[PDB]
Amino acid sequence: VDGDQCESNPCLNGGSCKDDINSYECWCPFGFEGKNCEL
Amino acid sequence: VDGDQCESNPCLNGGSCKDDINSYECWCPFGFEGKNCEL
Ligand SMILES: [Ca+2]
Ligand SMILES: [Ca+2]
Ligand SMILES: [Ca+2]
Repeated sequence: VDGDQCESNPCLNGGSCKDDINSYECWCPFGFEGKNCEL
Repeated sequence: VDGDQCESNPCLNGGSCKDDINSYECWCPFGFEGKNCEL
C-alpha cells in the first residue's frame, strides 16, 4: 500500500509532517506558511 | 523567511537532513556520527 510521503522531510522550518494517501500535510510553526512551511 | 538549510545536502554517507529554523539536523546510518555523518 501507499508509502510514507514524510520520509524525505518535506516540511521545512520545524514543520510537522503528517502522511496521507499519496501526499502529505505540513503543520507549520506559527508564522510559517505555504504547503511546506517555506513562507 | 527562513530558508532550507538542507540546501546542498550537508548530511553525508546516506544521512537524512531535516530543515529546522536557521539550522538543520542529520539522521545518520548506524555506524556514522558527527553533525554531518562524517565521523
Ligand atoms: Ca502515504
Ligand atoms: Ca553540497
Ligand atoms: Ca530552515
